[PDB]
Amino acid sequence: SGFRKMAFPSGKVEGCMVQVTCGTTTLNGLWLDDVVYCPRHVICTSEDMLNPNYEDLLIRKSNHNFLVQAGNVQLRVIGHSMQNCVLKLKVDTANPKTPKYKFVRIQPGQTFSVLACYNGSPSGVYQCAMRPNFTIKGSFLNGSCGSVGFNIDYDCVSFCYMHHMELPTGVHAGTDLEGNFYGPFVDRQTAQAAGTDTTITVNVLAWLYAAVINGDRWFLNRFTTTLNDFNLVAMKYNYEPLTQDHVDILGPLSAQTGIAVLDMCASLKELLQNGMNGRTILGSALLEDEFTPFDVVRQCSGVTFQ
Amino acid sequence: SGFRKMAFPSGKVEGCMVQVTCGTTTLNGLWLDDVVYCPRHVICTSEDMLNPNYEDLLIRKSNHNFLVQAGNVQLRVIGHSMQNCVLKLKVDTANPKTPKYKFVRIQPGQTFSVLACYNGSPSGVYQCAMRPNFTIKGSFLNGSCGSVGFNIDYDCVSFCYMHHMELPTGVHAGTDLEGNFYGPFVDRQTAQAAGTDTTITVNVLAWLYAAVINGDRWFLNRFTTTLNDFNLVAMKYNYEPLTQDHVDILGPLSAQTGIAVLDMCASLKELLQNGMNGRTILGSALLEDEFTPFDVVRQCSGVTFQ
Ligand SMILES: *C(=N)[C@H](C[C@@H]1CCNC1=O)NC(=O)[C@H](CC1CCCCC1)NC(=O)[C@@H](NC(=O)C(F)(F)F)[C@@H](C)OC(C)(C)C
Ligand SMILES: *C(=N)[C@H](C[C@@H]1CCNC1=O)NC(=O)[C@H](CC1CCCCC1)NC(=O)[C@@H](NC(=O)C(F)(F)F)[C@@H](C)OC(C)(C)C
Repeated sequence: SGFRKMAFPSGKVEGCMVQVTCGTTTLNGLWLDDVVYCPRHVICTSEDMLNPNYEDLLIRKSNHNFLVQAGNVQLRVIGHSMQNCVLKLKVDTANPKTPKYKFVRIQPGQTFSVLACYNGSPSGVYQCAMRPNFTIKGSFLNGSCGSVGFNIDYDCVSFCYMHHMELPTGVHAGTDLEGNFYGPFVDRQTAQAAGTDTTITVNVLAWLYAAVINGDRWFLNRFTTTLNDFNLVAMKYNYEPLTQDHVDILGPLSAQTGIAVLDMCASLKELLQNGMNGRTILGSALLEDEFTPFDVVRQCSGVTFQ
Repeated sequence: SGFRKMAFPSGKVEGCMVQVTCGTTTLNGLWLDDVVYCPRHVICTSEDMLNPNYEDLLIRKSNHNFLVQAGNVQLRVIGHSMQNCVLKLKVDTANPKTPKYKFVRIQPGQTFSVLACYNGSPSGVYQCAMRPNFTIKGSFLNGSCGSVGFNIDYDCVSFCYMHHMELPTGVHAGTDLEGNFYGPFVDRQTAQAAGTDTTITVNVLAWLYAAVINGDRWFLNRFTTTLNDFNLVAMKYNYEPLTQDHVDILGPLSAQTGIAVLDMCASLKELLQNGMNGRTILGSALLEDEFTPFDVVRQCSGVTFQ
């Protein structure tokens, strides 16, 4: 019993974190086999930030311009390449602590775990969602760039995020591990805003199922509703539409609790309409949307990793 | 910017987790040097749970009754000992992934990180506080016993918690790593309840400082109040008294924000009196108390580990 924003154990990822230094700019890199991934804006200078041309910036670099620490050990870069917005620095040493790993590009709504790092040294680990506006409500200070987000699946680290920038609204923007930004953001210091965010409806539903699994049951009703009619209420309250594919993902949870999916939809409808009346679901006074149906099942059933 | 329930990276602790099996009972153990710590109720049987006498239960065991997996590798117990409520199983192999480590017994109010484990395999990592009633609002399923809680301080893992049991109210009880329960709980399957909990006042204050550091500032006032008068309002709302020693710990934060400690006390007083008016502090619709002043400074300043 109990329900926490639970992050994957971060050991597999801690042993891949390294410092990368070009000129006056120090940020984090990720070390897999004999390659170090980091945000390409490490090659920028204080005056190269307004509209940087990374292609000319990078033709002008030689390998020894890249200082890479793995701890107190000094790695040697033997070649560099740019893939979208990430630097791939081929180094002479293969990381022996490389886990089995994949690069995945995740859909808005999925969650991942973030290992926040500074100078190649992990600081902390927390759980994030990729918001519908392809930003993340993260916790990131100066020098946090290059920290990654990831999921673990038995033994494989699916890296899904690298951190690049903080937006004026305080949310965060970055890329998959092939350097494509999530969302329409660019690695330029120009005006960019986050864009209207919505609530991840299917996750709110999965969290309400977690509640039923953990003993809260006050928010239910004998009402039901159609999918069409549910979406009409959702969009008013700035929720994402719920698809039939969402309903199907929420199947196992529906069946474990005996609450039909369109029934939990009627519960949420009433919750959005009437509020929580100053009660709390799972110790939360807000409808929580950063838990996927996978997450709920991982936590309320007890899935491990090797 | 941003503020998350941030757990310490758990790599150092993942490499200490092991499975421990006596008879029909499998639970987690912690492996430091050549010793495996686990809850002593692993030697219990289904009928030995009402008022177990662990001394007679343990004189009757021989070493080979203890099956210890470190992964797919099978450890050999060469001796056993009971220290309070924990088994110390001396094994023939020293754990090579033993970090520098301390056992500390923490005061209510401190927080730690929990690595939830099943069959010796870590499942997830989240951040807990030791509540004033010496329970923890954790997330724990069957077989989670032996999972530890811990803090990291540069390179040293200060283990502070082992998990033993879930209480009827769904909160969790366990011990320090020398086997003394936090609180008045015993490892017996008899009636025990959690006891009235209070809110960790100094932490609520430190979180409000985190808010000021991260841009929220709506909850302040030109009011001030005396310590005496603040405690009078606190105890009404079931908050802990705030001591002068609390005020001093909150010094660095006071000085980083220029909000006198007794001024943030006047802010909280008004917040407890008038509510939040359906606003949110740091994305939270509740006064959050599971962040120590240390935590806020770690996260809003960026402290790392090696
Ligand atoms: C990298 N380590 C760092 C991480 C930032 C710093 C504080 N919190 C973070 O998440 N990233 C940057 O500082 C980054 C610099 C880089 C320069 C070349 C172009 C690509 C980005 N920039 C930012 O995060 C800034 N934001 C923007 O410029 C944006 F366009 F609005 F996104 C950031 C410094 O600006 C404020 C002050 C946070 C609004
Ligand atoms: C150990 N792996 C396990 C972890 C529990 C199971 C589910 N969530 C957890 O945190 N611990 C126990 O099941 C433990 C068994 C042990 C037996 C000998 C005496 C010491 C404890 N017992 C409990 O957590 C039970 N609680 C109690 O008996 C208590 F006295 F109220 F604390 C638990 C199984 O009881 C309910 C059903 C959770 C109320």
